[PDB]
Amino acid sequence: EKVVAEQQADGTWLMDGWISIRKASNLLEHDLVDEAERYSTLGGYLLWQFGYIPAAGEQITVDGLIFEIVSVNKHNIGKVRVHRT
Amino acid sequence: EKVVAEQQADGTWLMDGWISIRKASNLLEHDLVAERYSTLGGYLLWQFGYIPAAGEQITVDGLIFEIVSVNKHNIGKVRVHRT
Repeated sequence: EKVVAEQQADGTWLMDGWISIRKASNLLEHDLVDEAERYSTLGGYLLWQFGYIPAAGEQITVDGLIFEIVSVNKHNIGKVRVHRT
Repeated sequence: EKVVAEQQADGTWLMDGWISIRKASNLLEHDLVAERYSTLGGYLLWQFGYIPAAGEQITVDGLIFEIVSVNKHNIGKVRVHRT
């Protein structure tokens, strides 16, 4: 009954950390999926990218996508902003 | 200065999550050597597949890793023993 992913008019996405990495990849039109299945959700993917629990504002750029941490909770990354470039 | 790894007489290790996976691998005599510059805390995040809670454990390759604490930035202290 709740929102996992939303896209603004300007094309930016706000996505929940528990979205599957395949769904994130599909929506962002970029294959983020690990061959060896080390991560399964967008939050898991980012935790793997950082190798620690990031703060708000930290970002990773992957193949021209910027992933900005918006919130983090006790069990996963929370809200992630994603935009190109 | 601050202690990154401690062993007890019964063979169990208490390690900081920031400890390198290289050092952990060496101390535990187990090839966890993860992406190699990885840390123990980073390794355990992807083993669990979420940020775990105090008292959770996971068994990987004949080693039991128990989360003792977790802070804002990484897994805090980890307790490791065999089998």
